Amino acid sequence: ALPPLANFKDESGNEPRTLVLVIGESTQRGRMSLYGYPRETTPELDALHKTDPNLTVFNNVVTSRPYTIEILQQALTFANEKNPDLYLTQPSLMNMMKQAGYKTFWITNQQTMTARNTMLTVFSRQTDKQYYMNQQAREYDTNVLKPFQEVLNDPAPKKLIIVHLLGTHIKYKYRYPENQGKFDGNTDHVPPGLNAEELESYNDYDNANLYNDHVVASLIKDFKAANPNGFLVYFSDHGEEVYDTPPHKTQGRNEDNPTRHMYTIPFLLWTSEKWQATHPRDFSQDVDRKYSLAELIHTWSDLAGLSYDGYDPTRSVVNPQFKETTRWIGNPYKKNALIDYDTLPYGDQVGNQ
Ligand code: NA
Repeated sequence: ALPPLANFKDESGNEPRTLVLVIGESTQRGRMSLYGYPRETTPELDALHKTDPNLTVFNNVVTSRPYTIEILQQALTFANEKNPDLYLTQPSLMNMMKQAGYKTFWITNQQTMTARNTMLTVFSRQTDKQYYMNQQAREYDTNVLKPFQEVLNDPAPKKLIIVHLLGTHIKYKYRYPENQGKFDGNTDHVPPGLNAEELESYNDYDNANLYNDHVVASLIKDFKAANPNGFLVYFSDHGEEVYDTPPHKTQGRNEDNPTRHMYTIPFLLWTSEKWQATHPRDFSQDVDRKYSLAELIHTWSDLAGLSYDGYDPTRSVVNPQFKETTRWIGNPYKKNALIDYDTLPYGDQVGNQ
């Protein structure tokens, strides 16, 4: 029902390309070894970072809200903390890619109620083809690998593939097979004072991070094996507090009682050899920019070569005109409840910038 973006231009040429957006779940930045966590929770992404120069790891990206649909309404559209309702009145990322001539796909391991009017159902239905892999629980994110490959074989020249993961969502133990609890009973690098149940939950979160590492690295590896022209962006919708913050008694997500570990997120960009060769771009000076996921659509636009009325290059984290703005958190529907993420304590801790 919304009109297309005005003065729409695509400067990325007309060669076929495949662009991938991997939406993880409840994965914070501070529990991945890729970001300095002393437990080896992400070995495959670490090795990929060591061996592949086209993997760009962003170190200072946070989400704006710690609830899935509440953040995705901002990340996937032009809405943000100051204007949270723009997802109703302006196009989404998927709409934008359709206007650019892409065939769009939604692959998900999250239980979607297709017969019901949920906001996630609407977003996934904004694409040309959907793969609902979890419609009924032990359904692991590797479920997405088979349809992903299938979509890679789809003959459309320009393709957008969205992969929605369960990631490290509660309950953590159910995110990975029972025989893959590498950190079960381990007490190294554990905060003090946990009881048996809290300790088991902590180690469960690290195990879920291990499996999520395997899944994301597998997506990148299979994508690369297709020898594609394009790139893949991986981000988590939000983090998750798992006894990280002193006094180490809190587990979960609470917007009105925020901690940094609820808001820090991984943010990775893998660029294929063909795309890097055809679209030369240096990201090495962008990796430490302080950025909020709420403006993702501009970064994506920048990466896709798209410009239009409403495009803001200064809010793209890969743009030379990038200008840091306040990384707002807090409920945007309460009266003047927005606060600067930087004001939260314990910002000096590893992975908690
Ligand atoms: Na937005």
